[PDB]
Amino acid sequence: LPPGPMQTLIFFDMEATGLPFSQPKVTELCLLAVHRCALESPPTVPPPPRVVDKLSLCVAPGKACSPAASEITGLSTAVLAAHGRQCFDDNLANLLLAFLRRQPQPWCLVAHNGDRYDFPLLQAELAMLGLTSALDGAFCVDSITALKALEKSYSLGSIYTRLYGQSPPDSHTAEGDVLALLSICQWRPQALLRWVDAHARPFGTIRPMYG
Amino acid sequence: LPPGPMQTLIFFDMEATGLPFSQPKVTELCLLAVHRCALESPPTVPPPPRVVDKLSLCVAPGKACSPAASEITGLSTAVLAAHGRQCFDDNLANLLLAFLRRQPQPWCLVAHNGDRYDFPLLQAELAMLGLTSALDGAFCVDSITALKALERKSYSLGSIYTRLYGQSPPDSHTAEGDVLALLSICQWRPQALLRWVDAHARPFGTIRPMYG
Ligand SMILES: CC(C)C[C@H](C(=O)NCc1ccc(Cl)c(Cl)c1)N1CC[C@@H](CCc2ccccc2)N2C[C@H](N)C[C@H]2C1=O
Ligand SMILES: CC(C)C[C@H](C(=O)NCc1ccc(Cl)c(Cl)c1)N1CC[C@@H](CCc2ccccc2)N2C[C@H](N)C[C@H]2C1=O
Ligand SMILES: [K+]
Ligand SMILES: [K+]
Repeated sequence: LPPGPMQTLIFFDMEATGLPFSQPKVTELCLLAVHRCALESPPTVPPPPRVVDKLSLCVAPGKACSPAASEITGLSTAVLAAHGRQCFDDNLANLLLAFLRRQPQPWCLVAHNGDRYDFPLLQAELAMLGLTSALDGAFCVDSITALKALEKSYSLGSIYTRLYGQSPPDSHTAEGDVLALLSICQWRPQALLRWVDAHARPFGTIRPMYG
Repeated sequence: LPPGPMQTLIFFDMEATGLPFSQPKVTELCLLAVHRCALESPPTVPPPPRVVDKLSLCVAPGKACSPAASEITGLSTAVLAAHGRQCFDDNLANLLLAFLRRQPQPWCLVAHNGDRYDFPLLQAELAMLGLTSALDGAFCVDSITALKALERKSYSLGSIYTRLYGQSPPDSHTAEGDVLALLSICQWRPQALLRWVDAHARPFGTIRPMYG
């Protein structure tokens, strides 16, 4: 029954129409799959590993983004429609599973403040498609829980500024935040990995944000 | 029968075990889908569009990479195995089609020197899975042919970039670094590039497999 060491860490981030109290919809997602050997056996800001699998997608949310969401993320439902983006459908979930199936198991999703935002919204989106157990293979970790354990604001920018004395590029974009998260997790890569291996939680224990 | 204007330009690049004369196998691929409005209505080097779909994957090739291929791409079959990479299989073909199905049609693949490398290698890999017609719906353009026509001299990705932005592009000879540099080059005269693509896009079914 216990999984043993996580073989892949899938660094994850999403943008939405708003915050959880508004019942948000995904507008953007980024998945960055990194094998555990890139963290246990790595070769001021560490370079990302040469071998990674990346997936960044924009999603039509079916409703307006709050004006706050648009200012911070640079996305709006109207601009997403101008770009011919499709909604969060069966093909999108099939795409996500196909990408994850290319990674050796056990898989662990890693998201900054993932337990309150990215993980329940991903669960809510899948549940709305009648696929409530689609990603139940996966494990998940909140990198805030992880980085507090390894050591005040625990925001992505604050943690980044304290370790590498600079602001990260392309902030508040799903891909930019995933790349910033990776660099933060590469600060003490063996320590971060041991914690993940011991505290990875089954994705099925994540309740959907709504519905 | 006329497809009309291309709605998406999918900037494409691949790394392989070696050059065509060795019957190579894909080791890495990058797809960057840009809606046509990003080039027809844009807002030194131009920034990439805010809204893009990107897929970058590494692939277990089934055989050794040539020492030349490893020196240039930074990839080897042993290192791909240590990172637990899967081969080009049915799941990889469904992943590519699901990614392309998120893009409005007509789709057009854009690869630098694509006719000789990227496009026949992709057809060869799809044919080896018994999926010869999998991407017949798509169109393709070789950006070397497009940029020669736009400038009408070395026409390598590096040389074009240096002639346009007076600097060398970062992460050269990685599928993503090269897709991004090509995107920058195509954003130089985006309206003229888009007008040419619309007039000379060719159906992907006209691309024969490199081998097989
Ligand atoms: C106390 C702060 C520091 C919370 C911070 C935040 O408010 N930042 C500004 C902002 C960004 C985007 C939008 Cl849209 C807005 Cl309005 C405001 N947040 C919430 C937003 C979500 C992104 C949107 C979202 C909402 C619900 C579910 C999934 C995703 N991020 C994802 C990250 N991994 C963890 C979280 C975060 O840091
Ligand atoms: C005459 C020159 C200028 C060709 C140039 C080249 O020799 N560069 C060095 C090199 C890179 C990688 C490897 Cl592996 C080696 Cl050994 C050598 N090439 C071929 C390599 C392929 C990359 C691998 C490949 C091989 C067969 C089919 C698909 C892809 N590229 C992809 C690009 N879109 C167009 C082409 C390119 O410019
Ligand atoms: K974010
Ligand atoms: K290349």
